[PDB]
Amino acid sequence: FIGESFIFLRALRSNSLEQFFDERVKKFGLVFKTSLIGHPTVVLCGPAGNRLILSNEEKLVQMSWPAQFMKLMGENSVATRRGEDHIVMRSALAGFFGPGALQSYIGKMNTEIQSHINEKWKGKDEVNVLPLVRELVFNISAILFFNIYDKQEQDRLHKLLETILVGSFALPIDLPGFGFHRALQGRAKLNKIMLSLIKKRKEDLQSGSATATQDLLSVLLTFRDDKGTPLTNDEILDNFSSLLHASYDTTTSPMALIFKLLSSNPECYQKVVQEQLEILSNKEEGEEITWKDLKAMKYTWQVAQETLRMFPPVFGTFRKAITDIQYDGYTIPKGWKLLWTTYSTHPKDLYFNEPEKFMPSRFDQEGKHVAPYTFLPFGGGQRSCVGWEFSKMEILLFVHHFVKTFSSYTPVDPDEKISGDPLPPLPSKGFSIKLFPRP
Ligand code: HEM
Repeated sequence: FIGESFIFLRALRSNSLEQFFDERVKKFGLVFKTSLIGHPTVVLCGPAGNRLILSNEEKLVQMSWPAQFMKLMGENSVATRRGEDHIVMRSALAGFFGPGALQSYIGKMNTEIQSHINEKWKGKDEVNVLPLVRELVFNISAILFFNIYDKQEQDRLHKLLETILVGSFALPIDLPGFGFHRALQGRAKLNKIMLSLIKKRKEDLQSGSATATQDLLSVLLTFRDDKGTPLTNDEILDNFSSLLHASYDTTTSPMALIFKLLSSNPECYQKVVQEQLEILSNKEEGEEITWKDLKAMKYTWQVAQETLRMFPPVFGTFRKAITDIQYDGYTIPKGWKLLWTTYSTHPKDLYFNEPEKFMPSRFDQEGKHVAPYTFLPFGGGQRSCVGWEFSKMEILLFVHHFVKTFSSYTPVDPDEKISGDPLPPLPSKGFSIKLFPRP
C-alpha cells in the first residue's frame, strides 16, 4: 500500500523533512509508526533511538535496502550483504580505507587536488564551484580506485555514473523510456568496463606491472579471507558500483558548501586561513603536505563537521527487524522496517544550542563535548561509513590548496539558496565566486 510514502517523498523533495518527523513526534512521540515504500516502518528519533538501530546490527536488526537500490548496486556488495559476508567485505575494504592504509594514498590525492586547483581555478576571475568539485571528486575516485588518469576515460566513467545515479531517485519502472531503465543500462555498461579492468589488472599483477597496494582494485583483487577465498568478480563489481554511489554525491556536498558557509561567517574563514598558513610557515617550499600536516588541520576539520551537521548529505537510512524487539514499552515486530534520521538531533536546539548558527567551536577538542548519538553524519555501528576518513582527507586537502592559492574570494550571489530535492544538499546555482589569487 502507498502508506505515508507519498507524503514522505513530498517532504523530502520539499527540502523540509525535519517537519515530516517533527509533526509525527508532536502527535505520537519519538517512537512512532508509519508506512514507507510499501513496508511497515517505525522511526526512532533521538539519541536513544539512534543507539538502538545503529549499535545492534545482526543482533536485533539488519541493513535493508529498497528493491530498486539492490538492483542498481547489486546484491554482492558490502552494503547489500549481511552477517559473516559483510564482516569479510569490511575487512577487505579496510585494506584500503583503514587509517594505516589511507596514509599511502595521500600523495596521489594531494597531487590531483593541487593539479586541479592550478589548472581550473588559479587563472580564473570567477568559477562555478559545484561542477569543479564534482569533477575533482570523481577523478580522485578514478585515480585511487582504478589508477585511471586518462582524462577522456575519466569523463566517460563520470558520465556513466551520472546516468546510473538518476535511476536511484526515479520511479523504479524498468521500461524502455524511463529513467530507471536507462540507469540499469548504464550499470550494465559499467559492469562490462569494470570487468575489462579486472581482467587486465589480473594480467598486470602476474607480470609485475601493477602492485597489490597501488589502488582499490588491486587491494580487492589480492584480498583473501581467513580460509584463503578471494572475492568473486561479481563481488568486486558490485562493491565498486556501491562505492561509487557512496563516494561521489556525498563528498561533493561539504566540498561545495564549505566555502559558502565560510563566506557567510568570515571570522571562521579567518581562523581557517591562519591555521593553514601556519602549517605552510613550518614547511620548506616544494615540500608536500604530509599525513602529519593533515592531523594539524583541527579547526578546518571542525568547519567541515559543522557543515555536515547543518547540511547532512545522508539524512538517514533503514534497517529490518530480524527479531521481535521490545522498545519504550512497545514491540517492533520482526519483518518491520526501522528508520533513524539526523533530523532528530542535528537541527535541534536541545542538542546543539542555536542550531541555525554556524559554530565550528561545537567540535572543539576533537569533539570532546558532543553527546553520544547526536552528531551522526557517517552513521554508526557495524554499518558506519566505510569512507569517512577518505572524505575527510579530500576536504582538508581541497581547503588547504584553495587557501594556499587565494588571498580572498567573493560570492557572486550572497543570497544563493542551498536546496537539494535529491538527497544531496548543494548550492542551488552552483556557488559562483569571484577569485583573488595570492600575488
Ligand atoms: C567518499 C568516500 C565514501 C565512501 C567510499 C563511502 C562508503 C560507504 C559504504 C560502503 C557504506 C556502507 C557500509 C556498510 O554497509 O557496511 C557507507 C555508509 C554510510 N555512509 Fe559513506 N562513503 C563515503 C563518503 C560519505 C560521506 C561524505 C558521507 C556523509 C557526510 C557518508 C555517509 C554515510 C552514512 C551515514 C552511512 C551509514 C548509513 C546507515 O548506517 O544507515 N559517506 N559509506
